[PDB]
Amino acid sequence: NHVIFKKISRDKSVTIYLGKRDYIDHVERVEPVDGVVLVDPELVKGKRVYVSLTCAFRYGQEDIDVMGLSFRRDLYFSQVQVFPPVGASGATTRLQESLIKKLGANTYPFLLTFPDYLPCSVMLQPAPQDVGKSCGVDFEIKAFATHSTDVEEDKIPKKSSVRLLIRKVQHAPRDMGPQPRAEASWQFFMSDKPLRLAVSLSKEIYYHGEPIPVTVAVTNSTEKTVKKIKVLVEQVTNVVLYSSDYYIKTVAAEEAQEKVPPNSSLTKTLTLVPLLANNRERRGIALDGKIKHEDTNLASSTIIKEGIDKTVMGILVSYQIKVKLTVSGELTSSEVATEVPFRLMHPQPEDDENFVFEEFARQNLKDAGEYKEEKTDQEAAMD
Amino acid sequence: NHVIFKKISRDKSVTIYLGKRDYIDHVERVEPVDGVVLVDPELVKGKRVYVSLTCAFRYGQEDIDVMGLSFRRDLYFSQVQVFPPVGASGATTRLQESLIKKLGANTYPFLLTFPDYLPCSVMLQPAPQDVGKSCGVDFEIKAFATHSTDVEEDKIPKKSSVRLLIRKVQHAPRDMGPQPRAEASWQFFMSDKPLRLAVSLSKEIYYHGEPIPVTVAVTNSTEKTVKKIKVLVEQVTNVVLYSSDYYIKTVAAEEAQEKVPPNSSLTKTLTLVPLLANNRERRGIALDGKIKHEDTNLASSTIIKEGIDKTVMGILVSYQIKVKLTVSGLLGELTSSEVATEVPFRLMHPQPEDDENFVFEEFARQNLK
Amino acid sequence: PNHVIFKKISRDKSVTIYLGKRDYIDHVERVEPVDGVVLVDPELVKGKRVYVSLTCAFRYGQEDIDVMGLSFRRDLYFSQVQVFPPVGASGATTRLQESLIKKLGANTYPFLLTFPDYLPCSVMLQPAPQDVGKSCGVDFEIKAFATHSTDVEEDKIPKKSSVRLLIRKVQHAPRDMGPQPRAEASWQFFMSDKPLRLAVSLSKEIYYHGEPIPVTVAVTNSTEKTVKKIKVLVEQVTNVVLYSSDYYIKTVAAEEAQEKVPPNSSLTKTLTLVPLLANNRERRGIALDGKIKHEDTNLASSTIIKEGIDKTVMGILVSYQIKVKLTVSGLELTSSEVATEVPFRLMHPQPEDENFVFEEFARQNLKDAGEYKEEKTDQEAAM
Amino acid sequence: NHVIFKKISRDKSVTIYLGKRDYIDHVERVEPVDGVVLVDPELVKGKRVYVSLTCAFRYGQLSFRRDLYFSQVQVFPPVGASGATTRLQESLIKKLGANTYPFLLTFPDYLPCSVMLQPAPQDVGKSCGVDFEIKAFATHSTDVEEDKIPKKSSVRLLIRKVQHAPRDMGPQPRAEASWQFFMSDKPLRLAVSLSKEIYYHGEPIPVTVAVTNSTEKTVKKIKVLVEQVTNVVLYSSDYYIKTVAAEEAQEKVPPNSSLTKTLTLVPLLANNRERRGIALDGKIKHEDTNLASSTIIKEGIDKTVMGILVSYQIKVKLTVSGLLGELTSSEVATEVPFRLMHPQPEDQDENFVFEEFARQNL
Repeated sequence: NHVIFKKISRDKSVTIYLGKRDYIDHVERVEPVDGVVLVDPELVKGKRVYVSLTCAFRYGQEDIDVMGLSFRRDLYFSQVQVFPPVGASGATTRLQESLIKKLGANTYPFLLTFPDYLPCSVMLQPAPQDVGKSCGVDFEIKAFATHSTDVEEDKIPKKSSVRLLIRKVQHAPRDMGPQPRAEASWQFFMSDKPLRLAVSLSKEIYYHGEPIPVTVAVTNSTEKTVKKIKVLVEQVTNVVLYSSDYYIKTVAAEEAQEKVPPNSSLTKTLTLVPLLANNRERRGIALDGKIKHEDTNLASSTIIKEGIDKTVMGILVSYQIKVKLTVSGELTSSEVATEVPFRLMHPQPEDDENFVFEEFARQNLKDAGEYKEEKTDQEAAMD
Repeated sequence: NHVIFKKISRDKSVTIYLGKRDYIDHVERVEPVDGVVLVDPELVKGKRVYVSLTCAFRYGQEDIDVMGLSFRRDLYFSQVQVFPPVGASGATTRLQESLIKKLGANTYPFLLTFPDYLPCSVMLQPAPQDVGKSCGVDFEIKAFATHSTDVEEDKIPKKSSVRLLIRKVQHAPRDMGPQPRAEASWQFFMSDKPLRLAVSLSKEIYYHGEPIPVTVAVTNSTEKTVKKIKVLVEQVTNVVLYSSDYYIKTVAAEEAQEKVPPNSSLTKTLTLVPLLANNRERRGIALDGKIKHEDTNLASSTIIKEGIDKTVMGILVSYQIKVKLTVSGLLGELTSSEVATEVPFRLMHPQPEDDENFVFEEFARQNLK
Repeated sequence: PNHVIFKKISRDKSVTIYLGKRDYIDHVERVEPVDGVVLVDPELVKGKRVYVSLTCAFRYGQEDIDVMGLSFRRDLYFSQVQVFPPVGASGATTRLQESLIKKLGANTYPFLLTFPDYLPCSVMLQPAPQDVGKSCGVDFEIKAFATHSTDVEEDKIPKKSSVRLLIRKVQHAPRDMGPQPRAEASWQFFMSDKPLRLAVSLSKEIYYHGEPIPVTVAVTNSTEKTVKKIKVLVEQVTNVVLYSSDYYIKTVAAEEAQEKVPPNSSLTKTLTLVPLLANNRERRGIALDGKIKHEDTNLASSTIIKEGIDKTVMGILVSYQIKVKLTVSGLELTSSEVATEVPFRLMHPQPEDENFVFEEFARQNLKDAGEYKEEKTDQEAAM
Repeated sequence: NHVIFKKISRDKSVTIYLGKRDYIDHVERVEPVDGVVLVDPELVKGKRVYVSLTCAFRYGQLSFRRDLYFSQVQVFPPVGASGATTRLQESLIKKLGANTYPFLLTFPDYLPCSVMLQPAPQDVGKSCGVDFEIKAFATHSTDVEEDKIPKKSSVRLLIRKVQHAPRDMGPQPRAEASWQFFMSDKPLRLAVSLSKEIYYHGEPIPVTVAVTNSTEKTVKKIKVLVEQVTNVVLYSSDYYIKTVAAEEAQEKVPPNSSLTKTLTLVPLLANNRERRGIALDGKIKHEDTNLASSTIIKEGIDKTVMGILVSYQIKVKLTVSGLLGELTSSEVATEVPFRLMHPQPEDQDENFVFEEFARQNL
């Protein structure tokens, strides 16, 4: 059976049906949003129904007696008319054809395509120790009814509308070349004797939930002892619209038992799996969704297209392996550190249906840690 | 002259006298309810007379005491005995002492205090297009007689009782929050330029009937014209017991005559006065009383005390200034959203200040005309 | 008739530097090179090398009491020639060098350091109390210094054997510009659907420091409202574009008429403004071409970005605009203010198309500079 | 036993006794000078004996003197009660007998602490200092036209006013610096922290250094100095910056790597063979002489009446491969201020041992 996600307008006049909550960006192209709108023909007499796709970067959170301060930048806007029908969305998909057969004669198709110049779903709420405000890139599918005179007077009533926050999720391209090992080495001279650190990953692209085998090779020709080896996956977040906020957070860690004594060498392989489920604390890190939602993951690596200014991605997300070595003194000791970049995203994608309808409303997590509840949807009693 | 509000029981046995219909909550403290009960000593022979103060949230019906009411939650209950006389039977307040002198020997004082954890008078009856039901927080002063039977069942006849629906009205505290200020900017799709809106209010607390000067600064760096600047006072109502009803309603609105052309800025002050008398439709909005009553106003902002669960307020009322900008060729072309920002403020009654001659009057509130 | 030559001696008297000017002209097409000489005491430079460097650097940050120390430096250009022993590093001579060598004798060696085309001009500011942002600037340092055999190897080039001059790179207009359009704009402010028309026009686009700017203002009032007040300002806009995105906008000239434009009437008025540092006691919070304490210091010229140069390597962007504010009567205990900008450029005039007097390279202090934070004392102390 | 410092006038008529050579300034207040004067009653018949406290700045071998404070009390003939203020005075009067008179001279809050320097050969600038003189002297009159102050009837002690720490200290010193070298896309980042804002003379200073080298160049050397900065602010604007401690890390920082390291420095006069050209709290020849403590300027007091400003800073210098001569002619360095002073102070008839005031030579 195919799970179809539905949401009804407060006034029951407009219901939107979608095939998925999450649309795949696989670099080469992005999955379009094909769905249908069921109208109550009594409540849309003399009305037009449209569906818009909006991608917007936003910045700012409501604080108690702190100056209200928000920024919004629309990165994409598109709109088709769905009722009365005029085939604005062009030729149909199989999904639309089947949904129209299953739902009956008041069901009209819409298709909204994504262009190639957009980021994927990225948002964060700051942790207490972070300066910077809540920011994110939202993707809104909105079905709404207008009257003759309603667009003229900036009154498109909220009770006749229904908005879905879909995710644009980063998957790896269906064709990519075979994978170079991601490796580097450093020589740290200490009294002109080298401490050599090599760090090697099996490959450059890992999938969310995939173990990352980090091989660490310490050749210690110095008089000093490596007392401690820490290996982290760090997420680096650069906000590149409105405010140049910087976050760097550990999303996986192993701190080895190993010492490397003078005039000796040690090779060690640690497996790390960078996962949002690794910390109770879901604030201060780039997510692909809300802290409170169960289906929310770490944000994928930003993929900037040739000729696209990085600033229109809104939030840059990158991942790195950090290796920190604690080297003995005496009476106090030094730490050297190095990074190896890698990219984290979802796997390569794949190549008359029976339908089960379900609320487009993501399940909450039992335990999300501390978060700030955002502004409640203002689609309440407004007349 | 001091106006004293009286109501007599159907059976004439019990009369309650109150100094006011409305008791002041000024955050720091709440005015107690000091009054007296006049008994007919013939009709209360062998009887006990009490006065109760009840605060209750109700949902589904207009009063707390209605047949098959969907939901009642008691927020506070207190009761004192007035007859037979308790101890000294002496007055606590000057008002009681004077009323007892004016009314004679069958007059007994009562004092019922309010605690600090209660909401103020809030109720709404829905408008036709609203889905939720009537709900409210009522404050009942009830004087009633009990008597014994031979079968060991005490009786509280309705004919020996008298109930007054008093208001608990929110007056301002000693202090207020910082000057409310909001800054919002939008970059439209295919624009390189921001539309900037700054909003400030003169202060954080306004009084019912007080003009709110909303100062608006539009910096329009875009190619587009701001065709309209609308300033609203929105009342936000959250029912937080029984049913999660949500109302946002315009209780005042002003449309600037000025447009803001491309590559220009406009600073302007619009004055709004959120008032129940402004709104033909008195349903679908949080009031401090019944629609039919003349003395009824907009509900004051809820003030939640530290450590008190918001749910025992029953109905949360807040106010905000909404400034909405209509931008030429935007809606339908480059967005399907509003261009708007909100600034919270609080609306309540003024701060309070720091042998009398009596005129008696039926407690019943005057109807509107 | 005399040429004034600027000299400075090293603390140890081993090296003296002579320059033709304190200020070198950027006229967009080309930049005046720095031609001077170094007089050495041949006793004190026995077995030594003497070099002269030209450094252009953007710097950010000021010394604050109990506030975390936080500095950024970016070198935008570095060049160095050897001046002693002579090797003709600076190439063939100028007339000035030849004459100075004749006047000063046999221990006098020439240097020539050229400027490239991709640099900003002298721009710096110290913030005013109400400004957030720290001290920042673009400095041009000419430094003559002596090294021993082993001195560059060990990062010890002794300060007592060195001498640094902070020269200015001053923006002049180019010699042969095409004829100039008027800088003009007009706005229609609808008020109850009746137009208030404001036209603002300058005689040309480029004005010289000290040149009167004739601002013509034309108010056509077809509204029911009265223009109560007209303010005309020259505003300096400063954008820091390295390290921190600081923003300054300051009035550097102003005329406010009380004289009114009633309903159904129109008024043209021509005001002269002269944007000058001399207009305010307060020299902080504005882009200068030099230190607050120095008398020869002026307002910074308009930044001139060359095609294909990233604006960020200019360090501090300085622009000028005419601001017109109209106070328009309302319905009322207050009225509305509309404001508009017309950009123009401010720089020094086009350039023109010996007997020597020596003088300390040390700019004269101003009698009254207002409040400033004195910078860290020059580092020419007993080391 | 309590060591009491004494000095007798040439003519043996006046002996001054002090509890200490060094009086504590702990910012909140300054220890008063409580002592006694023993007179030979035969040699002071018809005479008056006074004790003065003088603070003066001097410059030259005298090129310039500026008096910063003067106070004087009468000790003989006895003033009023003639009773002790302090337990020390009361006990000294009991131990020394009936010709012993107490004096108390207070310090105000607006004075510097003991600071002086003699220049090194490489320095221009002359000897200068702030001296504190306790002087007991006799006046007398053989003739109505004048009183006379014979030098043979006087005795002067050069006391130190030593800076001890207050109740509080500033926030943890931290500096961050970054450099983009000409033609490098990539920053060299240096973070420096100290454990705290006030260190005591002889106390190890742990300087934590974090070098983030995102450049293609190697940091070949990390040098950490304690620099003493001296500004003479009366008569002549002499400026001294001198290294009073230095430590060179063994570690290089290669391209595209970071190193966090703590170097421990102890700024001490005993580190420097050369004791000239640096602000001391006393004479070079004296054993008890230390580095001058940080000047502490009080709100509302003009820094010029401190005479000599002394400050301390940590300098961290990074030597970068293929830089000096090729891409810069400048040093790569940052500074972190801190304050250096003596520890916070603490809060049956005592047993006394008398000793010549004169400080022991090295």
